[PDB]
Amino acid sequence: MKRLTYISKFSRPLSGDEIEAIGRISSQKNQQANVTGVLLCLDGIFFQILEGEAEKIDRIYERILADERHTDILCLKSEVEVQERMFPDWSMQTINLDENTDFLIRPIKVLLQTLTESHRILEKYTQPSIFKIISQGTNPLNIRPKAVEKIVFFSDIVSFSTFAEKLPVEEVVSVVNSYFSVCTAIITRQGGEVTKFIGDCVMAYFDGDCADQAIQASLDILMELEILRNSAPEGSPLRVLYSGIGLAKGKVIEGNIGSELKRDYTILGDAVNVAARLEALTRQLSQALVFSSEVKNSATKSWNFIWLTDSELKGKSESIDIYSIDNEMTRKSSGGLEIARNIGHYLERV
Amino acid sequence: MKRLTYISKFSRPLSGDEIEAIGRISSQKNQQANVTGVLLCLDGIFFQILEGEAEKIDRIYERILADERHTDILCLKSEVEVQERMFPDWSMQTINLDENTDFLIRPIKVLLQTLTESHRILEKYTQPSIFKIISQGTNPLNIRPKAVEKIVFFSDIVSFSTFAEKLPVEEVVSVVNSYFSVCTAIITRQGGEVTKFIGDCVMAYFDGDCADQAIQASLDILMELEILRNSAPEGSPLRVLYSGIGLAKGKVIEGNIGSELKRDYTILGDAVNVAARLEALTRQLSQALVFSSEVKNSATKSWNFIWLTDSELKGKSESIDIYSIDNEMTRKSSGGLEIARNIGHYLERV
Ligand SMILES: Cc1cc2nc3c(=O)[nH]c(=O)nc-3n(C[C@H](O)[C@H](O)[C@H](O)COP(=O)(O)O)c2cc1C
Ligand SMILES: Cc1cc2nc3c(=O)[nH]c(=O)nc-3n(C[C@H](O)[C@H](O)[C@H](O)COP(=O)(O)O)c2cc1C
Repeated sequence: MKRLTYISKFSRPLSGDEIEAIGRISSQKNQQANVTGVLLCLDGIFFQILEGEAEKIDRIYERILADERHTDILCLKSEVEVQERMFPDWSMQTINLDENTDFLIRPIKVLLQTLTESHRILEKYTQPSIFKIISQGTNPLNIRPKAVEKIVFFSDIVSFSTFAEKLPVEEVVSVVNSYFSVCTAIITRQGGEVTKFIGDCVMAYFDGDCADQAIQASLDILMELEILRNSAPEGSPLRVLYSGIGLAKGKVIEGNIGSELKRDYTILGDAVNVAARLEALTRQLSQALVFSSEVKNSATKSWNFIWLTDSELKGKSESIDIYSIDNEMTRKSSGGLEIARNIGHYLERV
Repeated sequence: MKRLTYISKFSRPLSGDEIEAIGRISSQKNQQANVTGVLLCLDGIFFQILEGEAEKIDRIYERILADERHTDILCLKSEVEVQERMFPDWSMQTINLDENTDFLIRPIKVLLQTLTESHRILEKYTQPSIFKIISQGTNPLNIRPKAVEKIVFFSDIVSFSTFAEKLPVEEVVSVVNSYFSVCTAIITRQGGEVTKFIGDCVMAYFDGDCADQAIQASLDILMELEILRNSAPEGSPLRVLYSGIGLAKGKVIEGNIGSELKRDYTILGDAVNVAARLEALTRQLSQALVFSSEVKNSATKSWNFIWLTDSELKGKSESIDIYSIDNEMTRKSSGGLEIARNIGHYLERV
């Protein structure tokens, strides 16, 4: 069996009437599916626990997920090896704690609410990989480190120091956050994971066999930034926001890395260094996207690869052959590196 | 008034008897101080809410903090402008939910527990700065970005690539985590903040007027690693664990930086780049600790500064004068960079 626990926020106000109706109808379909559980509500927050066959639960939650009456849906716990149910008598019991006024339920009310709003704060500071792991039914703290092949992605803002010199601090942060939101959205939809931000740089990774997705994500980021630049208001700093991107492939260690009190679930490896160093060369090479021979050969799609150079760095005392893709978008983005060499004037008249 | 909410874990088993005794005696002192609230317990977890004068509350919580019967104490919320109390009739009401068996309290029990263990997971993945901010009575998500002077700290493991090449993945992660735990402990006690790990590198910062603390932290890290090396088992990879450290000083932006769904509270600025580039030069300069002219002059203590070189990088088209400190510990640590050039043999026979 599978028991699932999630929380969510009302998309819009709901009345006790509407709440019960959701419950009453939940209880119905749940009876029909031998799934049981409890649904609570407290000041515009839903808490629900469901249990039943993995097959069934997954489909219910697929509908619950697509329901527009709540949002910010977060699975706190997925137990995918349950052999006994916790709420056998309740197909779907509803407990509206707002309406409740009981002696002991009152202090617990103020507790749940404080606990929930604190959890919601921590969520905003938490790697996306962690919640994914949790929803796969795994406690991320118990994952042991492993060697794995990854494609590593590194990208940063071209001439970022000029932004930081010229703009008000609120503007600088707005620009970086816009950049990060664009990269993160595209990378995530393409099956990758954004694992760290450092300065104005994004570090991300894809499964080792997913070079075509790494490359497509990268091209989509360039395309999206192009839309963002040419759609931005007159005088906006966004009109001169350009990216450089570097991709590398290698065996890295994945796992919980950090101090006692603070860890990240992330990767450690030479491919990370190589990706970052490739990305640094975007300027010298006048190419907005640059990647290693290994990424190129590992890709299966018929991209228009162009060989750029043979270069060195580090370490293994070896020269690495460096590629890009030749198309209208990469040419426009690569011309963008030139444009971004002199944006100080533009930026200081905002 | 000030209302405080925290959670904590039993250090060791406590009985309902012991729990009530804590309550009964809490209620007493709380009556004597016009402070009110509620204390709940549920499967080895304490939840407490206290309210009263900031003066009083802070001292109670100072004792609660120093009490060995619970641990992992975490303030979820501090409201430092309260004008009305939530539990006027209760100097300290105790609600043992373990003992409770009420109809509605049961599903709420399983909820609190799930919510709490999920929060505890997120805590391990959360920057230390966030909890500090929360305990200062501030929602970190509402902090606006600001320009501030900081001393930036950057450090990494010397010849880390050799560790990763030669050791089992569990060993590699153990070594990095030991390193990170040493740096984090010392930096935090010296008033600094560890804000990011990237690869085997630590990035941290101190208030702009705290150069002497940045420098002392750095020297303490070197000393601690020396203890760690010479105390390590025979054949241990820890025996050849050495660090390089770079410090820079500058105006940076502090604030919430990231994508929509994932941000860090951290800093953005040229001083970050300079610190990282100084640290990279530790190898070339054969000095384990290197810092900028600005850090040197900003320090007030009578350190034994040694001038090292005049070097360049980036950007502002300027040469920066680079310093270290000459004493037995930095000499031993700097010889350590040489030792660490050839640890492949040692490491592969573990
Ligand atoms: C808080 C909340 C809890 C819900 N719980 C359930 C549930 O337990 N089971 C269920 O089938 N639908 C539940 N739903 C609603 C589903 O998203 C969806 O409306 C319904 O299951 C689909 O019905 P259909 O057969 O018309 O597609 C819930 C909705 C909300 C807002
Ligand atoms: C869960 C828990 C809750 C506590 N709550 C209070 C409290 O509300 N007020 C208080 O004075 N001490 C509280 N204490 C205990 C204090 O840490 C400490 O034992 C006591 O306040 C100091 O008493 P003293 O005057 O002998 O130093 C609590 C301890 C625990 C474990």
